[PDB]
Amino acid sequence: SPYSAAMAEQRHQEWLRFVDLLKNAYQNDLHLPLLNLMLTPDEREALGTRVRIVEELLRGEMSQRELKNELGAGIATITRGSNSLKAAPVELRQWLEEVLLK
Amino acid sequence: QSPYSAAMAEQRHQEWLRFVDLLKNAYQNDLHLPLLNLMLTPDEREALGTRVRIVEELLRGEMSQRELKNELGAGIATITRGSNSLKAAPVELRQWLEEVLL
Ligand SMILES: O=C(O)CCc1c[nH]c2ccccc12
Ligand SMILES: O=C(O)CCc1c[nH]c2ccccc12
Repeated sequence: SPYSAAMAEQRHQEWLRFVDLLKNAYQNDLHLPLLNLMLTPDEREALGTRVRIVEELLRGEMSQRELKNELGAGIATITRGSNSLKAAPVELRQWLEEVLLK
Repeated sequence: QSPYSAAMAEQRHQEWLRFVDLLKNAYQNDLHLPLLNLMLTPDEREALGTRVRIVEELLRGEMSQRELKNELGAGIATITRGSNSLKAAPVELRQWLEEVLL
């Protein structure tokens, strides 16, 4: 079954292999061509927009509807971003607030 | 406001490079795994794990179309797009991938 625990374990090891591959691509200065190979153009654009969503949610000045109109993202996308930021570990959120809100 | 413009193409490039730099620092701070969990949906993370195996098998050249669809669940359209991306990749990236993946 595709929802089995053994399949979730295979997906996890495949994901960690990508993370390690990307880790060493940065060390070899090959991260830009590898990300161009592994991601579609729309996936790269979404990642850039999601950084802005994280920044504005952390800042708390703009409303979610306001966020939707400046970036062209739906309300559902904004809400899923807020869900993900809420579930993020404290150590990550603390670092993001120092980087994106300086 | 229209996404098809030289001004918006420049904005998309800066937003992408900002995520690239953010992820580079996360690797150096060992926050890459929670950052990637924050910025990607689980189905996107699963696809990236699968695309590594597609690249591996395309470079190896042994798996056939039925095997690629049976083992990786990748249809003909996905393999074709992955092949297109690999053909566009610079040699230096392809040299390195054949070393670390095989
Ligand atoms: O639209 C989606 O499905 C992606 C939602 C999403 C996941 N992580 C995110 C981080 C910031 C902004 C949005 C998101
Ligand atoms: O649309 C898709 O299915 C993703 C296509 C795609 C981009 N880079 C890839 C690398 C390996 C395999 C597939 C891909």
